[PDB]
Amino acid sequence: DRPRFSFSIAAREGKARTGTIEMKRGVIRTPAFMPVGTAATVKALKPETVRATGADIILGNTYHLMLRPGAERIAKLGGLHSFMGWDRPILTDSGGYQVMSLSSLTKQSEEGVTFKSRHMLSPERSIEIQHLLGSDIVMAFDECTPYPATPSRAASSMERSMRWAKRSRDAFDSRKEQAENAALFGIQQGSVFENLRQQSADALAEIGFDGYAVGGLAVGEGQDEMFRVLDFSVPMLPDDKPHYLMGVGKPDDIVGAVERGIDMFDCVLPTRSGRNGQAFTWDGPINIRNARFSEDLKPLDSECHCAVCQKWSRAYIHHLIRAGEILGAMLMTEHNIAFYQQLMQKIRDSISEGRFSQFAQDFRARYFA
Amino acid sequence: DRPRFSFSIAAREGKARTGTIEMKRGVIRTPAFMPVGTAATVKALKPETVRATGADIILGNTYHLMLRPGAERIAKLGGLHSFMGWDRPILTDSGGYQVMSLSSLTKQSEEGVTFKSRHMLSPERSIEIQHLLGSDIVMAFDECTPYPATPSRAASSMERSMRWAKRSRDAFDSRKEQAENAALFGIQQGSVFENLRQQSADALAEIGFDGYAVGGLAVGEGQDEMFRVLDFSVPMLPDDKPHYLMGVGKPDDIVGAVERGIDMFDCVLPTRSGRNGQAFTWDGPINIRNARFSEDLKPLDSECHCAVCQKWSRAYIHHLIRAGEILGAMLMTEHNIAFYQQLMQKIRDSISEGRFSQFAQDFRARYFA
Ligand SMILES: CNc1nc2c(CC[C@H]3O[C@@H](OC)[C@H](OC)[C@@H]3O)c3nc(N)[nH]c(=O)c3cc2[nH]1
Ligand SMILES: CNc1nc2c(CC[C@H]3O[C@@H](OC)[C@H](OC)[C@@H]3O)c3nc(N)[nH]c(=O)c3cc2[nH]1
Ligand SMILES: [Cl-]
Ligand SMILES: [Cl-]
Ligand SMILES: [Zn+2]
Ligand SMILES: [Zn+2]
Repeated sequence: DRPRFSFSIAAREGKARTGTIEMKRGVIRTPAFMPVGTAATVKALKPETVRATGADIILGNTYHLMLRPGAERIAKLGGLHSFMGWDRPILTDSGGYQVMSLSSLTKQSEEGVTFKSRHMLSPERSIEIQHLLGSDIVMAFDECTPYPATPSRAASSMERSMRWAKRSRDAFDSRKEQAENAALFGIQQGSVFENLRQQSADALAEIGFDGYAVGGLAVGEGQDEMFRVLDFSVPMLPDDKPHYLMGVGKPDDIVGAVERGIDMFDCVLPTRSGRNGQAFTWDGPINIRNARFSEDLKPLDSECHCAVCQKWSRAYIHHLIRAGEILGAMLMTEHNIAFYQQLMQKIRDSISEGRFSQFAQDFRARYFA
Repeated sequence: DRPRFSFSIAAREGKARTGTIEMKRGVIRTPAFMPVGTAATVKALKPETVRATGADIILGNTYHLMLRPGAERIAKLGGLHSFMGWDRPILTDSGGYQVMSLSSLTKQSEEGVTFKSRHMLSPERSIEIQHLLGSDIVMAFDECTPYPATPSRAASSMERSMRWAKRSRDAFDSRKEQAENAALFGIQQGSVFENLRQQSADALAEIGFDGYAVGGLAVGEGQDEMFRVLDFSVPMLPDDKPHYLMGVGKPDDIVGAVERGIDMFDCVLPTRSGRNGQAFTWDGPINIRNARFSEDLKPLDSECHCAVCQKWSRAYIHHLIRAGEILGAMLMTEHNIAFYQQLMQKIRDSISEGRFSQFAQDFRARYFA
């Protein structure tokens, strides 16, 4: 039977790695893209469809599920896996992003954050909620530092997050069933500052985690800056554990982040922008609502192996999205998630074969032609 | 290979019949429920899912498709079947209901109806649009008489519909490809008046059609009145051709209509009310949004064989619908359409076995308990 947690690296090329995370509920192939299913659903897809696209793991969110339908309620109903019908690993974010994104609803202190009906999150309560959900990969309760941030404020925020990381570790470890069956990831903060990123990495490594997320990016800094920060930040993390870049991203963001040592990704882009009419293709994104697609009999993408591209035309999907039809959202979402998984597969295969740098070059040349 | 059209009756019980319609694109088991797919989609379902529920045929609509995406456009793209990915029979309504339901947009004359951007429908143009869509069962262009109607106005409307029925027949017959590959149904009108229903039936039988719809019902008259009209109206139609009750209906409406000799049904109830939170069960409809379902682990219906009832709880679907999640619409719709198909299967089997009257009694006793 599978272990609680084992990360193995099978092949490398430069800073890029490919391998597997084995967990009780399944194997996760890395680099991995994790579809976002915040409210106990990957929007517009049955779990079987999410799996058919190639996803090994999906995300839920402590903050949203705490509010609706409720963490205790989900536990009473048998846990998130049973509730939504996904039996493979689930990673749950801790609420630390919402501490920032919904800060106007908040009162913050060293103890935690109260959101206003009032709901409280703290390292202890966040870890408890993730336990009640039956999360496989539990995220430490952090604060995603706003961008831009002054060095003083970035330091204060990071320091608090590191104290919260230790509290998260201790809360997780004290709950035997959780400690024995789930994994815990720490989240590096420090904004765009190398010295703070180093202090954060050192603090997290001293505490010790099963994996390490790069937090505080994909918050408006832009790709050049994000890549600059990754250049120095990822090498600070333990090499032998997974590296998870939270919130990233566009296909080219993912490719460049893998080149910089990232193993795991989540983003709402394929799902949300799919519902909005944006389809990803190897020749770049298209907006299916555009009149130029009204009589286009080609599939969304000419090479894509997904069920949508096997069966339906751009013209039909154009009609559905223009008409506000639910099937339009379903088809766009399935295609985009499948596209993302095919990207990850090509990345994994190219690293395995020692031709990832060539893949990255070819990918960019065509995607941005 | 299958004929253009052949209706065979395999078994009877009282006025009820069960059998098959064979057409080039497939066999339709009768009594049949036909899911409504007005805008080239059965809302929230892939065609494969519609088929998996047991549907043999679906409906499209001349009026809606003429407006968006356009009839000529669909023809250019290869026809409605290819466009939406449903390769089995499709019945298209003619626009005659919209003549009534959207009458404020209209200017009516003996030639046809113009809807106001202006779009025209006439017997000739309606039949042409249905050809462009590649419809298998083409409906005559009629007017659904408003309810209530005075005897004078009901007569005038019916008489015009009968003149339009002859024009529909001639338009269909003059188009060789359509005449050789599709079927044409006439629509009986006459409101709630026996003498007018008789005149209409006689006129339609004289013209001759492949099947006969009972039009002008399910327009607010209520079940007692609808059944009273069916009692005398259905026997007026040719016995050896299918009888199609347009727009019906709730499960008990369907059962009573089959008892009165109806072979085919369409209704938006399972799809539309499903999206609104109403689930059909053998113990009557439930509204899944009700707080009583928030922690109910049972499936929507205790006996239902559908994929939704095999996998997900009332509690989960309650959460999805409350949250406005697309998957909620998908799951409710699949279940309701599957329920309707299971109802039709039970009806067909019970007639075949000579126990339909007992089935109707048992069904009602439990559904209305
Ligand atoms: C978009 N860029 C981005 N996402 C980020 C997320 C996930 C948000 C999470 O919130 C929900 O979406 C709103 C999703 O929850 C499943 C998502 O994974 C982060 N989470 C934490 N805990 N800390 C961070 O520093 C952080 C930074 C991010 N940057
Ligand atoms: C609900 N009761 C009801 N429906 C009816 C329909 C279908 C409406 C059609 O319009 C679209 O839905 C709005 C659907 O189109 C596929 C539906 O089948 C009718 N169609 C014609 N041609 N003539 C009638 O006398 C008539 C009467 C009806 N009573
Ligand atoms: Cl999303
Ligand atoms: Cl509908
Ligand atoms: Zn595709
Ligand atoms: Zn069901």
